[PDB]
Amino acid sequence: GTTYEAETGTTLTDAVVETLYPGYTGSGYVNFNAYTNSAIEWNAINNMTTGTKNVKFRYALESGTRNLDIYVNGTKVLSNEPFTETGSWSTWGEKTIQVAMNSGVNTLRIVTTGTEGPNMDNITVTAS
Ligand SMILES: [Ca+2]
Ligand SMILES: [Ca+2]
Repeated sequence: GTTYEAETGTTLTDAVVETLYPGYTGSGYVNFNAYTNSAIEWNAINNMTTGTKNVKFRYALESGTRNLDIYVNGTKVLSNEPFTETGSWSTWGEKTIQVAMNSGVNTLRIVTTGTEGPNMDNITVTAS
């Protein structure tokens, strides 16, 4: 698998890099600021093969469920995917989705749709 930090190699839309809550990997995590249309886009996810991939998000969410649209290569492939609470802003949980990606370089973008977002540490991409 390959781990891609949320805070580096990404384009942020109404979302900022923060370090307030400890336990993140790399240099920080991404805090989504807007309830709708905050986004993190990974511009350079690089895969060995075309097929189903496990994308495992490491994130924190004190309480409640926050839903995100998920796009792969500009196309929306998940609609309001639920991210459930970890219990505390310094409890970093994991959520794994299964999505199709191509071999070579891909984009992945996650977007708030009404419930804002979890604080997003990183993703790890492995072949399913
Ligand atoms: Ca936020
Ligand atoms: Ca991070």
